[PDB]
Amino acid sequence: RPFIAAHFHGNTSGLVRVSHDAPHDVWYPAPWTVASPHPRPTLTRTGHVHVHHTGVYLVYVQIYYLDSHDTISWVLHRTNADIEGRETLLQCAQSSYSTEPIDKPNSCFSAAALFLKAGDRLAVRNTAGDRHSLMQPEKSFIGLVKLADAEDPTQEL
Amino acid sequence: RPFIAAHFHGNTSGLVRVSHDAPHDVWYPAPWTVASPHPRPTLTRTGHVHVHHTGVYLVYVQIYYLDSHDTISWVLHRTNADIEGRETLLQCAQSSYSTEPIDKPNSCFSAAALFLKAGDRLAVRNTAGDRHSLMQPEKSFIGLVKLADAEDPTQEL
Amino acid sequence: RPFIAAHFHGNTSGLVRVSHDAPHDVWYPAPWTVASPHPRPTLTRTGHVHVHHTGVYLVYVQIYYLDSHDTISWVLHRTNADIEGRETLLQCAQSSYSTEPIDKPNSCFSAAALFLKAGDRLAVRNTAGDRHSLMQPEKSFIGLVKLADAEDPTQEL
Repeated sequence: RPFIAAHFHGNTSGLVRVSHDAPHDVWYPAPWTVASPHPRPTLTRTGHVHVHHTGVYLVYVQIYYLDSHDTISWVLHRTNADIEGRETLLQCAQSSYSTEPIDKPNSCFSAAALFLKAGDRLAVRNTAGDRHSLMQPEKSFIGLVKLADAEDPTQEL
Repeated sequence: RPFIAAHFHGNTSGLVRVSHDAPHDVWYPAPWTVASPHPRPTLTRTGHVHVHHTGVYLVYVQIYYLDSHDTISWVLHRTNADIEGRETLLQCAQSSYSTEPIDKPNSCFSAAALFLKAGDRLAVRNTAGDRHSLMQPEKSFIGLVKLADAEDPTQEL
Repeated sequence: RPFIAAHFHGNTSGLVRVSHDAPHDVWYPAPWTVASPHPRPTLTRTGHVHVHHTGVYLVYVQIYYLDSHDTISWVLHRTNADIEGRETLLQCAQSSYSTEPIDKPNSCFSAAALFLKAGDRLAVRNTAGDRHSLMQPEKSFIGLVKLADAEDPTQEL
């Protein structure tokens, strides 16, 4: 049974400013992913995760913010040659009120079983412009594990 | 190998007020769950997840709050014809102090490998009365994936 | 197929003060883990999870803090006879500013697909001294599920 899976983590080879509408792109495959003998999702030079096999995947994302804004939030965007624009599959948010801009650490994690198609690209974007995150391997990452085969469950109208 | 798994996400077809002790009930199966050819957990009209196969499951829950209370928290309640009342399997909490009631977004995620019996019902309740959450598919959801067969690991005394 | 997996949860048989640099050690296997007929990770008397089989694991941790500090954070430490000191595999953080020390609940969850070797020990430590957490089964836990075989993906230089 092939292990169609990959883990990519932050690697600045760690504070990174992410501009409005830019995807997080300081990802790098973990060693077990680099060494994996299995067909698997891959990482593009733009920071997108490139899915090569259709199925239901467990997808998980963590962004570790070190930021002074009251609200930090990310979205997982899915693109594909067969759809116009982006689809938002997952969202995480953390928020607290402060009167002054104090930098503070907050990791925002989410995960779900998601249907993904061969040819999909996945990117993580912040929902609002200019947030700072720590791109260190234990702090920020995106990974996915194929759980089952599946036909496309949606059709056009 | 059957994929005994399901994902249900928020769908108001998105802000919902959840009354004290009421379960979150604006769930709907994701398309891959609707289309799944496999035996799987199902969703009742009360919002409970109905487990049909005994085993160890990965269970995950996210509630996306948009609320002005200082503390937001949910509990995962397990019921079954063979037990009196509810069992709390999982709990999530987020809290910060503010002097005035400012609405702010906070997603509360948790997951674990849990033993579930055929006939179990699972519901998510807030721990305190009247919190508002965003019931949109990318923001709030509950899913489970059977990982292994298992006999009942507890017995009565 | 063996289910090489275990779940350990907080059990004070629930507020616990964890001293600086001490590992969380009020863990206990969940009933399905106690009853599992499979080879699996085990729990040491020091609170470390003892890995017995090399592979890629889904590892997840939740610490439920009930604490008055502005920042709460934990790290997952990996040790092994073949490495000097500790490796940090995973980190979670939550932070908000308050002018006075008000106790408040915050669960800090993270998970990832991690390469683990037979003989590894895993411990959860707080990053800063003296935080209080609730060691109740639904609130705080550490679990892992082996997903695939894997050779050691790193070599010395």
